[PDB]
Amino acid sequence: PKEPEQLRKLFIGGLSFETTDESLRSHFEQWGTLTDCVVMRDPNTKRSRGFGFVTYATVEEVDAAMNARPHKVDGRVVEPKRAVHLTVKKIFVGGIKEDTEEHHLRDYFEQYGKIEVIEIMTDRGSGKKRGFAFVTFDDHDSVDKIVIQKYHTVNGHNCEVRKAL
Ligand SMILES: Cn1cc(C(N)=O)c(C(F)F)n1
Repeated sequence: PKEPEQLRKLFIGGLSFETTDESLRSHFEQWGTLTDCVVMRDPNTKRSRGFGFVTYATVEEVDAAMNARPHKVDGRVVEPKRAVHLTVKKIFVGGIKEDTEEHHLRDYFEQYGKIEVIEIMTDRGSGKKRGFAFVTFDDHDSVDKIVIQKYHTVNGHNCEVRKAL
């Protein structure tokens, strides 16, 4: 069956006020089938609110659109984000215990995005591993993909992953 619609939507901020449902659709249809595409407008003036949303038929199409950023739509670089926004580039990874190392976290998380920092947390007094880590990516979409998954398995551990700061 189909992925939930919420996970197939992209909120597009920073639109040109000249962008229309039709021009937004013509642009974003390059990366997949769009089941919905709307520019938000003022109810009285019909002047654009400068943002809108598109709904793809599949999550893989959302991924393709995000991987094709930056998007210049009607002459303006826009800001697409997956639907709920707390936009951050860093995650907390908990439940990794004492045997999880940098390469375990890198080999898994590098498939969500480009990693800039991996910080495996150690005890200030003893140096022993505390069983959690932070991963910083170059871009927020990695984190957005990560936190919507129900499960993360790293080094055989069932991990708790959340947005950090
Ligand atoms: C400066 N900066 C870059 C990003 C990004 N590419 O994802 C963010 C975050 F807020 F979305 N901040």
